Amino acid sequence: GAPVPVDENDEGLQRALQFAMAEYNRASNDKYSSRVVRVISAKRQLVSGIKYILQVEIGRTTCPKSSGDLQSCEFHDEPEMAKYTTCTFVVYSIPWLNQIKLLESKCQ
Repeated sequence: GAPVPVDENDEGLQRALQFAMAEYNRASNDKYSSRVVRVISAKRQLVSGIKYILQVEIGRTTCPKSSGDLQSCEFHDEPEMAKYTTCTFVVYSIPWLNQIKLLESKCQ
């Protein structure tokens, strides 16, 4: 086979995406959080484990990765702000070791 769409409402995708982002959020040396503002395409393929290819518009928030107010903060600042970034993440899920691995991310 060959990679075929996963509907947003899928729970593997929802785990994969949330994994891409938290790892994106550490890897960046800014002080605020980033969010997904849209998934542009979400695909999967089964090569032994399940390998997702996500394309995501990410935006910046005014919500510091410090503050306890964080997740409440994030739902809130909602439609306003900084800069839109678009990324492609490929996540790979190896369900007999129980593990989820981030194989590439490409941002613009």
